[PDB]
Amino acid sequence: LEIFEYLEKYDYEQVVFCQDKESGLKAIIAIHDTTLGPALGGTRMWTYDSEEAAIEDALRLAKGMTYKNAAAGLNLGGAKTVIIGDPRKDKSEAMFRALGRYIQGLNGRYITAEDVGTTVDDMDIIHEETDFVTGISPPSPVTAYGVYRGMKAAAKEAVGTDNLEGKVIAVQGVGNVAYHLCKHLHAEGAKLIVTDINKEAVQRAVEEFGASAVEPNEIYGVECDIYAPCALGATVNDETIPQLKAKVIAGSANNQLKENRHGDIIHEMGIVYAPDYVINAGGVINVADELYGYNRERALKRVESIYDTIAKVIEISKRDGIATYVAADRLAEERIASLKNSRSTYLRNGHDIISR
Amino acid sequence: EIFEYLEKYDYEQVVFCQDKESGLKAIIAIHDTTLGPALGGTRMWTYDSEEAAIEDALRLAKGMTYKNAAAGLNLGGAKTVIIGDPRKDKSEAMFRALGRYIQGLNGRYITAEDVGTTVDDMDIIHEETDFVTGISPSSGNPSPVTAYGVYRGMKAAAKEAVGTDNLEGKVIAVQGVGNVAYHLCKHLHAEGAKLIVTDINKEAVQRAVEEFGASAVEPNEIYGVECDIYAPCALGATVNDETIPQLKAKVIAGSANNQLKENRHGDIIHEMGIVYAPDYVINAGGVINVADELYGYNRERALKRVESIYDTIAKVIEISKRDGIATYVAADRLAEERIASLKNSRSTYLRNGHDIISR
Ligand SMILES: NC(=O)c1ccc[n+]([C@@H]2O[C@H](COP(=O)([O-])OP(=O)(O)OC[C@H]3O[C@@H](n4cnc5c(N)ncnc54)[C@H](O)[C@@H]3O)[C@@H](O)[C@H]2O)c1
Ligand SMILES: NC(=O)c1ccc[n+]([C@@H]2O[C@H](COP(=O)([O-])OP(=O)(O)OC[C@H]3O[C@@H](n4cnc5c(N)ncnc54)[C@H](O)[C@@H]3O)[C@@H](O)[C@H]2O)c1
Repeated sequence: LEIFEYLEKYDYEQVVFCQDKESGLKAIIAIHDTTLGPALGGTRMWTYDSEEAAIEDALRLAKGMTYKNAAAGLNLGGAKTVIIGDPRKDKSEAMFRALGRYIQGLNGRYITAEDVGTTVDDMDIIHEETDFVTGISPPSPVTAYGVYRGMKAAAKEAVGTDNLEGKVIAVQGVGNVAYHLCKHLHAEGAKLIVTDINKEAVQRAVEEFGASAVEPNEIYGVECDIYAPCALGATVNDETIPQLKAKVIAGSANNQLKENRHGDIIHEMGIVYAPDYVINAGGVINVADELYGYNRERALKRVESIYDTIAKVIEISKRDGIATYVAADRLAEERIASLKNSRSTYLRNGHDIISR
Repeated sequence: EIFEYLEKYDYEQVVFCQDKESGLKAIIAIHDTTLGPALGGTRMWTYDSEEAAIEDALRLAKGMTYKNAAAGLNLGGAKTVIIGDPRKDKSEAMFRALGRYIQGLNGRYITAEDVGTTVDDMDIIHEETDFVTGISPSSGNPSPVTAYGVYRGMKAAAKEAVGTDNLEGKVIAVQGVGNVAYHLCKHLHAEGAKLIVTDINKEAVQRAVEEFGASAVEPNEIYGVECDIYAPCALGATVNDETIPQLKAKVIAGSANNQLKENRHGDIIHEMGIVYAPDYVINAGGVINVADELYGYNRERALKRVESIYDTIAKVIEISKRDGIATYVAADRLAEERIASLKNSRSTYLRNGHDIISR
């Protein structure tokens, strides 16, 4: 790969390759931006096609977080750690003890947490070497509650009222998040239509909150007024968009849009898309509140705020006549840049999340 | 395939650093921090391709690990490679940015000058961090020390091949009269030695002929000159299949890096009875100086660790017989043994532990 060219393109800050032989650790800490403060991003551990793909993923996801964290109104930049390995096989104490040290070797530029293929017990070993790590002491139900709120503000644009009574919701997946979402939804007298590749998981959902069950590859064309992807990404492509009955999309899934283009057209069909990385923010917003020093109430109230973040993204989608994801991209950028100026005053006793 | 190369020689980190406003593209390679903070200079050169820049970084860092170890420093191996034309691409912003990234490593990496970086460069880096050495406005020389470093290294080499550590009456082929080579000659001449000097700057040669009553040879010829010691103080890979059979001296000892063009050239020189003072043990003087800058500079103690080079070569010479292996291999093992020996002897717990950073 031609790394530095990619870095100078989106003005990434650092890509930190870490290797301990005794453990066999091969980790890439990508840091895109630290303007708002320490880069927060999880440790992903997956088996990769090739080293080139691992580096690509790292950078992709970090540049991601920069925007999630910005829009969620956190004081944190964008980063993500990718370990190359089979989480089922290649993990050790040494592995996480080593990475921990490398993370303290960055002295607060990077803060990690769990992602795909890392337990808490993992972070707990990392915690032995450093405090630049979160999600160890009291995340799916919060993410889910995050959507519950996000859905309402989305409903209020395309529906006129933030009430969900009479609205039909197609809930794709009954995963850890989706399950907890449903509870909250149908207990406001909306109508739930559920689907999943684990059919027993579906049955729990139909039985508990009176949903209709549908085959995985039907959920799009179901007569429904809102769509909630909580299983798979790139679920909003040329094949599913014309199948779609709903006038509102809002779910937990990442990369809901298969290409940038699909957002642009959905806008012009009158369909109101709550952008992925604004909604699922709930989970991050929680581990983020862990660092300031956890408070259950205040934590949830910044999660509750997702409503208003969507509402503002919705507003700008009209006020500028652009797809909701583009408004969201700009909401973040505007924040990052606005503070960059407003904070460029000197203090010798400066304050950040690390000064807890 | 980076990670494979890293896991091969158990490198620790490769830190890619980029600030767009300055255009900085820097690779801080860190091979080992066993003995403590990795010390290594910032090189700034124009590179064929990004692949070659990463390769260089790793090469040079893995280098320092061993130089620092053998020189008896409490420092690991690192090197920073900026991709750029030092003549064109430099800015305050560039070095202000890199400085921050270096403080972003909080004492794992300590930088200094190398090819394509001024002190004024380090002075801008110093604005952002103290993990940096060779600051002249504040302080080394540092060429004459490197040179004195060789003077001592050459003596122990002479005593092995030639029988006495005196250089009186010995003829010395000094390839290059650079800033180091000159000051080496200064010591040599004033110990009753005889110099055969060569250089692409013919005025630099004239200074040497005039000041040390020295002989001169055309650049191409310095190898086959009838002389007792060969001292490469200009270019590396000067000990290749071309020059080794041309070589009349029984001792090689100079300031130049990568004196051996390939590993094998060391192996054969051993069996010809030529006594090679290995590059990274002899020229250590310069590092050993900026290294003493951090503990807090002390002219006497600084030089006395440089003086020690005599004994480091002598030990490398000893092991070259006691195990029957080329002097560079003995040097590689001298370092390894030290790194590993201390790794054990220091694995006792202290909460109030002491390192060069706790000066
Ligand atoms: N957990 C969080 O905080 C969070 C935040 C960001 C990411 N996400 C996103 O949300 C999901 C993770 O939530 P989770 O951990 O609760 O879910 P999960 O991984 O526990 O469950 C996902 C469900 O998707 C179903 N599924 C897979 N393919 C399907 C298909 N083609 N059609 C229908 N169902 C299918 C599976 O059967 C499974 O039950 C992912 O899409 C992820 O990208 C969640
Ligand atoms: N200065 C130090 O502390 C130090 C320590 C480590 C590295 N070195 C080594 O020393 C070498 C130079 O030391 P310096 O910085 O004192 O020198 P310098 O750069 O000040 O001078 C180099 C000299 O080499 C001569 N030269 C170049 N190519 C030549 C050739 N083909 N034939 C003959 N002469 C030639 C030039 O005319 C010039 O006078 C470097 O190549 C490096 O390997 C020096």
